[PDB]
Amino acid sequence: PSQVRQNYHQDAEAAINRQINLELYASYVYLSMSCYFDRDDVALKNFAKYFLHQSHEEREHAEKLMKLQNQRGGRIFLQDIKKPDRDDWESGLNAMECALHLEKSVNQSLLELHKLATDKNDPHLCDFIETYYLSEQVKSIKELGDHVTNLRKMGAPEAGMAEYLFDKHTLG
Amino acid sequence: PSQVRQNYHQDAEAAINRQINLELYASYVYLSMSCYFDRDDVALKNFAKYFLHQSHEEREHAEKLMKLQNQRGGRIFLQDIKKPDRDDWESGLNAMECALHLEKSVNQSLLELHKLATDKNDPHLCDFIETYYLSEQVKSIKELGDHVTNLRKMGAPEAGMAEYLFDKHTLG
Amino acid sequence: PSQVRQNYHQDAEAAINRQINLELYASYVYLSMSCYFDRDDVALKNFAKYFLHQSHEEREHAEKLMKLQNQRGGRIFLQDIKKPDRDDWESGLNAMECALHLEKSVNQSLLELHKLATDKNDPHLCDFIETYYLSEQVKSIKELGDHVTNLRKMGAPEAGMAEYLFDKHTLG
Amino acid sequence: PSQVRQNYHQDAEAAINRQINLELYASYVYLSMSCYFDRDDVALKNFAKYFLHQSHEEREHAEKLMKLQNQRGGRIFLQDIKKPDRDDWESGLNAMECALHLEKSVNQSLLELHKLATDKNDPHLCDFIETYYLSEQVKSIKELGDHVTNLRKMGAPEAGMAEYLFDKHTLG
Ligand SMILES: [Fe+3]
Ligand SMILES: [Zn+2]
Ligand SMILES: [Zn+2]
Ligand SMILES: [Zn+2]
Ligand SMILES: [Zn+2]
Repeated sequence: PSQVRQNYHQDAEAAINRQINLELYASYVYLSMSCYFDRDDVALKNFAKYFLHQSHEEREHAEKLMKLQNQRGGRIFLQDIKKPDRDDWESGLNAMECALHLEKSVNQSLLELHKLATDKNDPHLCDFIETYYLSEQVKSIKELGDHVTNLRKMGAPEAGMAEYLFDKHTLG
Repeated sequence: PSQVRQNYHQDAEAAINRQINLELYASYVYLSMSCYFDRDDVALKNFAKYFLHQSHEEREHAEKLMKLQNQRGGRIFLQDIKKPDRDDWESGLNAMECALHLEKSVNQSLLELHKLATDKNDPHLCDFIETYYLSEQVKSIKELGDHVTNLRKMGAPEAGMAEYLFDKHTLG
Repeated sequence: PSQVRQNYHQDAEAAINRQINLELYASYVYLSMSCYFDRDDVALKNFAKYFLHQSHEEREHAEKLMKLQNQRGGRIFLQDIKKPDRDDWESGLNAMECALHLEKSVNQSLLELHKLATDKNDPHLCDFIETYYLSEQVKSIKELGDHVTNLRKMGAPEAGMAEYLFDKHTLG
Repeated sequence: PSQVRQNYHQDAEAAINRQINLELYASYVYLSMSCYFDRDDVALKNFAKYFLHQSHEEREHAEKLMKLQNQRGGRIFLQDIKKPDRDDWESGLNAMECALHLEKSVNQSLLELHKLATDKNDPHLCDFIETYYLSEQVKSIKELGDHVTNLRKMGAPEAGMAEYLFDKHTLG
C-alpha cells in the first residue's frame, strides 16, 4: 500500500475514480450547452456564459477529487469522457431542465458515495463529501429549479421575448 | 404604581399590549410571505426580499412599543402570535393585496389607539403614535397601493412576464 | 414532488417545520426577557441588550431553517408562536438559568433532528445541523453556564451589587 | 396686540411665563444638587457632573420657552427664582429621588399647559409642547427611575461602596 494510506477502502478509491469521470462528463455537457448558446441562430450570450461557468466549476470539482484520491493514497485511473447526449439543446429552458437533471444525477452519485464512506467507517471521506460537494449540489439544484420556474412562467420558449429578457435580467 | 408612571391610563397600557401583539403578528405574516417567494416553484427573489424587509420592520415597530410601555411605567404582557391565515400566497399580486389589507388593519388599530389616547388626555402617547406610527402607515399603504396598481396594469398574474419584470424593475 | 426534492424524507420536512417553530418561540422568550430588564424597577440595560441580541439570533436561526426547507423542496408550514411561560423573570440570575434551560431544550430538539436525518440517510441535512446549529448550541450553553456560575458566586440576587456589577463588567 | 400675534390666548401667554419660571427653578435645584456633590465631605464628581448637566439643560428649556413667547407675540414677564427646598441633599440616592419628584412636577405642569393649549385650540403650542417637552420629560423620568432602582438595589446609601461604584460605572 501507499505509505500514506490509512482507513481508505479499495471500494472508496474505485468510487472516487468513478466520481472523477462523472464530474468531467458534467463539465463536458455544460461546455456543449455553452457553445450552443453561442451559435448565431441562438445568440444568448448570458446563457452561454452561465453554462461555461458551470463547465469550469465541474472541472474544478473533478480536480479536487483527484487531489483527494492522492491525499488518501489512492491511485487515479482515468476513463474516456463520453460525449454529451445532445448536440442541439433546443432552448434556454430545455438546457436549464437538462442541467437540473444532470445536477440531480451527480447529487445521487455523491449520496451513494457518502453511503459507501459511511458503511466503510471513513469519516474523513464522509466529511469531505459533505463539506465540498453536498451543499454545493443542493444550492445548484435549487438555483436551476428557480431558473426553470421563471422561464416557464415567462412563457419560454414559445414567448419570444422570454429567453431574451431572462438572459438580460437573471443571467446578466 | 410604577415610580415613573404619570398620566398613563390602564386602558392605554392594555391597548399598547394589544398593539404589540398585532405588530408581531404582522411581522409573522410578512415572514410567511417572504418564504413563499423563496419556494423553487415561485422563485421571485425580490418579492421575497421585500417581504422579509417588511417583516423585520414590523418587529422593530413591536419593539418600539415595548420600549414605550416600559418608558411610561406600563407592564408588557405578551400573548401568542397567531399563525398567518395562509401558507400559500398564490402570487406576487395577491401577496401585495393581502399586505395592503394587513397594513390598513394595523392602521385602523393605531387610529383607535390614538382616539383612546386623545380621550384619556395623554398627549405624549398621542404624539408618539403620530410621530412614529401614523405617517409610516400612510406611506406603507400608498406604496402597496402603487405596487398593486402596477402589477394589475401589467397583467399579473396571468401575464407570465408581469411579476418577473416587476420583481426586477420595481423591487430590484 | 418539488422539482428540486431529492433524498428529503417527509419526516425530516415535518421535523424542520417543528424546529422553525421552536426557534421562533425561543426568539420570543428572549424578547420577553429583554423587555423585563428594561423595566424601570429592574433597569439592567446590559442584561436587556444581551437577551435582545439572543432574540434576534434565534430569529436568524429560524430564517435559516426556512431557507433550508425551501432549498430542499420542502414546504414551510407555520404554527402559532406560543407566549413565554413567564411575564416576570424575577432576576438576572433567574433569567440566565431559564435561558440555559431553554438552550438545552433547543439543543435536545436539534439532536433528535440529527438522529432522524441520520436514520433517513440524509447527509446534507446532518451536515447542515452540525455546521450551523450544534456547535452554536454548545457554545451558547457553555456561555450561559459560565454566566450562571459567576452570578451565583457573586451572591446574586440577594447581594444587591452582584447583578449590577455583572451587568457592567461581564455584559457591558 | 403684537403684529405677529395670532391664535395665542392670553391664558396661554400667562401659562408660558409660569413654565419659564418653573424651568428656571428646576435649573436652580439641579445646580444646588451639583454643588452638594462637590463638597469635600461628599466628593462624588460624577453625581456633581450629572446634576450640573441637568441644570444647564433646564436653563435651555427655559430659554426655548422664552423664544416661543416672543415668536408668538407674547411678552415675557420674569419672576423671582425661588431657592431650592434644601441645602443638603443627604445622599446620591436622595438627590436622585428628589430629581425624580421634580421632573414629575415639571411634567405635570407641561401636561396642564398642553391641556390649556388644546382647550384654546392652539395647535402650534400643542405641537411645540409635544415635540420639545413631553418626550424629553418622559425620557428623563424613566432615566431617574432607573437610577433610583439601581442605587436602591445596590444598598445606597447605607452600603458605603454603592454610591461610589454607581458614580463610577453608571454616571462615569
Ligand atoms: Fe467594580
Ligand atoms: Zn460537480
Ligand atoms: Zn407596523
Ligand atoms: Zn437557536
Ligand atoms: Zn425642563
